[PDB]
Amino acid sequence: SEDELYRQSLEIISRYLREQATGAKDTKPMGRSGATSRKALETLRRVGDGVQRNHETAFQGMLRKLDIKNEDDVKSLSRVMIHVFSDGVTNWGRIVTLISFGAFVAKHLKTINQESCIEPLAESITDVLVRTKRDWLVKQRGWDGFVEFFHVE
Ligand SMILES: CCc1sc2ncnc(O[C@H](Cc3ccccc3)C(=O)O)c2c1-c1ccc(O)c(Cl)c1C
Repeated sequence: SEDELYRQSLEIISRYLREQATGAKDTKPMGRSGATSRKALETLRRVGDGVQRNHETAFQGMLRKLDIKNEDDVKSLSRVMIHVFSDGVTNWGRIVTLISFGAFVAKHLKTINQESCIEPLAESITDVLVRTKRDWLVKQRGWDGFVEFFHVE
């Protein structure tokens, strides 16, 4: 390990996807750099819930096409996310879209009773994000950049 950006990202994304899936806002110390992580999760809830509601029909359309029923379908989803997300341009708009669609897929995994796929989905989203966009995330100040961009405080 010794990759704080990856650790901080996995924690924010895992927590968001897990609470969207179940409705429960999980309690833990938020590791290192907790204030920023906390503000990032709060922001992600606001903006991510907005994306899912505003683009519900697009998201439902994509989910139907992907035909997700198991961990096998989640691995094939990560390859889709690399082509769609990584080949396209880089900004917080697309990063929130990616994470938001993750949360939408996580809600579906719970309703089809395959909630053991949620934590792997989270890891796969984090890996796509941090592995393909590392130098952009570092230049924008990571999750401090996120919080600053939405002018929250
Ligand atoms: C695997 C699906 C992914 S991962 C990802 N990561 C970042 N952006 C995405 O889409 C946006 C465009 C967008 C903004 C808001 C709602 C839906 C679309 C973009 O490419 O800029 C996507 C998409 C995606 C692409 C095309 C689509 O029709 C749908 Cl429904 C989605 C969910």
